[PDB]
Amino acid sequence: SMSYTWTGALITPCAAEESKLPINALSNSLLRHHNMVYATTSRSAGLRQKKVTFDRLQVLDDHYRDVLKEMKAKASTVKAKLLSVEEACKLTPPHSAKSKFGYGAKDVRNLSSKAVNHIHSVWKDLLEDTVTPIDTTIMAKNEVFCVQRKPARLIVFPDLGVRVCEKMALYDVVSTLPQVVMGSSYGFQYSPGQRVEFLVNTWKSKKNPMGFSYDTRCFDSTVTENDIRVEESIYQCCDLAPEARQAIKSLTERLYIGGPLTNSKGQNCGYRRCRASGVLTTSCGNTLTCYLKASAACRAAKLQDCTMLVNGDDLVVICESAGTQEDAASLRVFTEAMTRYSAPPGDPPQPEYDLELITSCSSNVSVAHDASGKRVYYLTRDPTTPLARAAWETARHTPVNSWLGNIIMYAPTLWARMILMTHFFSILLAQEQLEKALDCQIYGACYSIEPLDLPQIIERLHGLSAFSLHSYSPGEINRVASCLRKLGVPPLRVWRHRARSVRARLLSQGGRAATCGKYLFNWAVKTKLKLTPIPAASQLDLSGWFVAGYSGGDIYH
Ligand SMILES: CC(C)CCn1nc(-c2cccs2)c(O)c(C2=Nc3ccc(NS(C)(=O)=O)cc3S(=O)(=O)C2)c1=O
Repeated sequence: SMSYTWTGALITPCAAEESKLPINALSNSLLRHHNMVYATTSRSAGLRQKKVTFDRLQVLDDHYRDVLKEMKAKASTVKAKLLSVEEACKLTPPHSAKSKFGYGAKDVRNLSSKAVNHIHSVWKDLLEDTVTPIDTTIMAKNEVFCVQRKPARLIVFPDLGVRVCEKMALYDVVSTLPQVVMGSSYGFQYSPGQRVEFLVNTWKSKKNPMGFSYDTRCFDSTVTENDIRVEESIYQCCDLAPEARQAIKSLTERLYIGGPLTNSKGQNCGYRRCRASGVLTTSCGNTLTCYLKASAACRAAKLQDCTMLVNGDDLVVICESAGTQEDAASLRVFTEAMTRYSAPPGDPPQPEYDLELITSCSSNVSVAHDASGKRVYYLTRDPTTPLARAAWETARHTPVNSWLGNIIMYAPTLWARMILMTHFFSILLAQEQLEKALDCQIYGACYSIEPLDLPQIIERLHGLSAFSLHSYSPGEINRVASCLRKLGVPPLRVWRHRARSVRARLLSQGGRAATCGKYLFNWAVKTKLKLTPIPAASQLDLSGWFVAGYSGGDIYH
């Protein structure tokens, strides 16, 4: 069937859109080439519509149904609970889009009677009606990149009340079931370092290792009614409250399977028969579906000891090599299977034999050295997009502070330490806004984070090593430095110089500022300080940062 049918009505915005990098007095200090940097808008929504709209066909064999039976058996060991309206309301982002029924996210958060009462009506409706399609808004995402122009991605989401209801029915399922079903293959269970460890450990268990990333062209659009019903049969495997079963069944039929699409103007834009990107089950659905199709495809392609690491639609396999051109033969059969399963590639998958050159989740393992000289593996990425977005955030205040999220996730990296930390802490200093908590997203979930906690956060996630990394890899150094020349970013010599200022200004304030100055910037000096554990690190509750993924899932921790 066709992933989308369109009526001709446009995908429209709520307000005016900037595609051109906003410029303030702080811009040139970071990036000179403003022409590179752009944001996607509703303007290109037609281009995307062209791309995401295709016919799907599926060829399900025994490998598929065999993998499915295993997955279901594991799933049948999960007991999951209903969240109450109260609990579900507290998982709603303060800034989450308001309801069509006369209330917003903050009404839902402090549990106002208008909000709670409607949500009950929605729930009652879900239990009693299992046929009537649920309305969705379709929108074009505004996202910031560097010239490589990508069209805007699309986002499809149900009304606020339905979203609270999703949490009640499924939050606990989508949080706990993926790890039970897929074990070590589930990626959102890992911090950046734990992901690096699982990869390296897994790479090191192959006699002759081969790995590849599989890029599915428009994953959401490949996902069929079958897949979406297949994944519900997995959900229903759990021990569930009877109202959870009904609600999960109703939500699958009325929402997840598909339904009518409506623009911000209230115009009928058509109909979706594929995965919605703005529902609770998106990340978990994509994860289960990708792991199902991919595990089966390795039985097809007859891959030797195939190990997977799945995060939604992002797939990486590591297996035994059958020789360089037998692998090339192996992957084409894999792709053939994946393609039969309704999941063809965007780019053909190339086999790698250098772990440090496998790109999965936009990232790759690299290597550097700690204080002792000891080789330490860490996760890194191409800083192009991070710095393009940091440029936008230099001039605009936005819902998601990508720089803060990037510093957290990529603290051990050259570019994050030298540029991201140096630029943004300087800005917080200048405004004396070091103490203001900032929203940022990790695995799709929203978090309020105070920048002064960064040292404590970084020690816990990465270890004291991250404050001491040096002698980075030559290909890593080359990539950063080349990205810099491309974006017109100052050379790392200037950043080293700026950082000495920032450190000094931070040390002078004392308190947590000195702590930030001490650990985050010890790299800046030649006469270096000896770094010891911080007391506060034990007191932070990070248990929940890397359990599950919730892209488009309206989650706030
Ligand atoms: C271990 C990690 C460092 C690897 C890179 N990384 N980084 C982040 C960051 C959060 C904040 C700054 S970077 C991050 O939020 C993600 C995420 N990756 C994917 C990938 C693939 C998907 N696929 S989907 C849309 O669910 O079908 C979803 C996500 S996410 O949950 O939105 C977050 C990520 O993969």
